[PDB]
Amino acid sequence: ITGRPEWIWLALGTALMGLGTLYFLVKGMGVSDPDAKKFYAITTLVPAIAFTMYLSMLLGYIYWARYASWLFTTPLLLLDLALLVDADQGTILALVGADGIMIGTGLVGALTKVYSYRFVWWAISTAAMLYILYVLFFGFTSKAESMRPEVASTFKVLRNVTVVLWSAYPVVWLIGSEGAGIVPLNIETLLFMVLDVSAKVGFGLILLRSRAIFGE
Ligand SMILES: *C/C=C(C)/C=C/C=C(C)/C=C/C1=C(C)CCCC1(C)C
Ligand SMILES: [Br-]
Ligand SMILES: [Br-]
Ligand SMILES: [K+]
Repeated sequence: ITGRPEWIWLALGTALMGLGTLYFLVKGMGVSDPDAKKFYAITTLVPAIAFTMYLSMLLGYIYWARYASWLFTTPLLLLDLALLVDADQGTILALVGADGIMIGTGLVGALTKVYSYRFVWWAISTAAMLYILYVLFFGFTSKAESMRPEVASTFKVLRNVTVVLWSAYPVVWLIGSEGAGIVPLNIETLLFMVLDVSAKVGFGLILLRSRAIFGE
């Protein structure tokens, strides 16, 4: 069983999410700034949730826990960004709403019994994602630019990383088993794991290493 590629990617994901969680916990100890503490809580929770979900897929070894993890973590990552640019509550609610639709229709597309329809759900989900990225890239950038240089600079990096990583999910899904079935399952699992770790641990490393989280 341990020789199967599928199991290996799940095991590596579990290890990387767990290590990232522990490292963020270590980095956060000592920090007393009220503002920085909020970022540490959110950013530490994200890989912790993914670790539990990745561990679950290992114990179950199934990918239902995948969408469950995305359902919880994507809105948290959005909160992280919203907090950095001090976004309005109305805009935050719209983002979370679109995010729920994105993950939700994504699951419906994975569960659909008939072909052709797989892409209908993928299209609706991708539209939801495009709205989110449009808000992050054009909307949030304006607010960040009117903020402290450290904040404007860090937001732009996180934004660029988020846009690229999130955009890769619909591509992988389409070429994977839920879509056209071009790429084998083990490769698709590898791709999603790499994206998950990069979007959570990588994203968190960039954010938490920055002075932009402090109130100052
Ligand atoms: C930690 C995990 C993250 C940041 C996951 C992000 C996932 C997405 C942006 C997923 C998007 C999808 C679509 C746009 C359409 C097809 C189905 C999904 C759910 C794979
Ligand atoms: Br995840
Ligand atoms: Br806003
Ligand atoms: K401090």
